[PDB]
Amino acid sequence: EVDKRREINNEHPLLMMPLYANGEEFNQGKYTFWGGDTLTGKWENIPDDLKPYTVIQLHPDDLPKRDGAARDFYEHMLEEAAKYVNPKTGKNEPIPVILTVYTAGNMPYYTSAHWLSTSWIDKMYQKYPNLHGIFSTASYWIWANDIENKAADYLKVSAKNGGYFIWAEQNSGSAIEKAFGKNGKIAFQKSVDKYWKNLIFMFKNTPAAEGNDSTTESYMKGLWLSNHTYQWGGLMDTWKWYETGKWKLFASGNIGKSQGDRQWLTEPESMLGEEALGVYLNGGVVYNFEHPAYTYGVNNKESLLFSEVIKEFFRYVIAHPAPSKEKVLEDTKVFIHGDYSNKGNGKFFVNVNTDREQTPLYMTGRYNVIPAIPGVLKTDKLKESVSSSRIQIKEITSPEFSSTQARKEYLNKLYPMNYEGDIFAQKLDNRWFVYNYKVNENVKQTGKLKFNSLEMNVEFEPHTYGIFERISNGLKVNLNNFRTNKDSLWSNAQDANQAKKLPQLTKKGAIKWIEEHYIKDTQFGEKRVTKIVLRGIDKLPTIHSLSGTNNSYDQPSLNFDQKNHMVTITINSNGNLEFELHFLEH
Ligand SMILES: CC(=O)N[C@@H]1[C@@H](O)[C@H](O[C@@H]2O[C@H](CO)[C@H](O)[C@H](O[C@H]3O[C@H](CO)[C@H](O)[C@H](O)[C@H]3NC(C)=O)[C@H]2O[C@@H]2O[C@@H](C)[C@@H](O)[C@@H](O)[C@@H]2O)[C@@H](CO)O[C@H]1O
Repeated sequence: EVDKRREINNEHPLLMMPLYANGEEFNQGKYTFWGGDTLTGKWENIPDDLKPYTVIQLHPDDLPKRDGAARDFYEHMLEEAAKYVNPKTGKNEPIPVILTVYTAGNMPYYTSAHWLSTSWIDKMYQKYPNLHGIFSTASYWIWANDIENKAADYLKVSAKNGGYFIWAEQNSGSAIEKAFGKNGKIAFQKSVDKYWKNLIFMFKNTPAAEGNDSTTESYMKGLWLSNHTYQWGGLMDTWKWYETGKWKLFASGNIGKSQGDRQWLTEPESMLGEEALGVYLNGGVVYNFEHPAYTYGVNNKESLLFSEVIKEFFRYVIAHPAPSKEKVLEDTKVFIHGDYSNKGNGKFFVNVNTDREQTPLYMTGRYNVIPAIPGVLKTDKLKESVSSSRIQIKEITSPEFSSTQARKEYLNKLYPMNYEGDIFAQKLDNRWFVYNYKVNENVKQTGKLKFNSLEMNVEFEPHTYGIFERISNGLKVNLNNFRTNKDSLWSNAQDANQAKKLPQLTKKGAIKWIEEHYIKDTQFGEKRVTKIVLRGIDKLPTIHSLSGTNNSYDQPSLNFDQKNHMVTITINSNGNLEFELHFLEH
């Protein structure tokens, strides 16, 4: 083994920072990115505490589809990255980079990436110590003839150089199963046997109308636990709103895939944190997002979605490392072996732990994410682990998995009910993680959680998550319900028929909208109410270390009921929020 160029694990998670090449400007002789970020400017803006855990991911987007274009653009940017000087210290501090080398099956009618040879990749790895990895993304919809053969070469060239091959894919058309050899293309399967320690496999939740979120995430977790990948994670994509045909928040009717650039702006900001929790809580450590202009920012400035949700969530997973592989293994009661493509794909988990076919969220944390691997793989390395002796490994074709009812009856016997209420909640150590799982319906949810004898009841509106940690002196609270008002994008349309017919915002139009109406002059959402009730409390709790999104919260209200040893906490806010409550139990 060659020394790894960087660590990627629970203590060293990874936030990929995408920069998409502007092909139109490249034709004019300029080296720029859609949305106006610059490589140096973006890197500089990244908070210093995050720099060790973030990597610039270059993407060739609409560069000319012919030989030389992607090489030219990439070499220019690798040179900029390599030569970077920190203006504070005057020292050359090479910017870490990942190159997108494969996308859309590398078809010459789809991407300039077609003309990036494995030879050239090897050359860049050898020239640039700051090239930490290469990235393949979104070929599920165009599963090219030699995709597995090329993936094998990408993994091997990365291992040769101590870099990572990172592959983001969704299980549409059995993609994950095919990648590992379901249909007889076994080159990547064999490559993985040798080189898995240099592989990161991620979901890509874009094609949301096909409902493969839960099954793909289950595979990513299972591949990791079974040593088919070094780590895992997810690319969470606001374009899911477009794929599923949604429009104005909470509105009636479906507009189909008709208003792309309005649609990728509309997903509630806090809902990205809800999606990301599914990665974190299940031991994933790699995060990436689209659309980049909304999820990260423009013009070397952080979008509010980035500043108030993603940055804060990512800081949380650095401060509180995800459960280790050993820990997740010890917690796993059931491990599925087989092809979800043969068992309804995403439907497998509907009314088990998802509330509908088309969602990136879960309705219960009772089973967390049940890990799986495709039928083509073996569970040999899984069973060899010291930590896997108590797992029931089950074929997906087992009677226990034959129907929705059978799945719950089987799982319920192994995963006890550990909270009450129709809401998402999952517990790790002394922390309850809670969210409202409604996607596009304005419905409050309630749950009853316990820390031993201490009872905590919560009431959450949609697009609200909380993390509640029992500390020696009380409770630490992290709350995020940040959701700005996107109604202006859907102006002039009273119903779905009118919305579908709106003039296209366009890619350039949406970038402009971000600049003029999101980065500044933001239409903030209304403050909304969260209730927390604690029962089993000695005296009126005190509040400490209160902070959150500027101008986004009223002072929390505490109402202590002496006779009933309980407090009702009422919060009115729209943003991220943090505080401690100090109290003793009664
Ligand atoms: C031939 C064809 O139409 N192929 C489609 C894929 O490109 C789709 O992939 C992504 O889908 C999104 C819609 O759900 C969207 O089209 C996205 O590209 C757009 O957004 C990115 C940033 O998020 C860039 O700005 C692109 O320039 C822009 N393109 C357009 C036409 O508006 C697609 O993602 C990009 O392309 C894929 C191939 C990868 O390279 C990604 O990394 C890129 O971000 C796919 C969705 O399921 O559907 C296919 O039909």
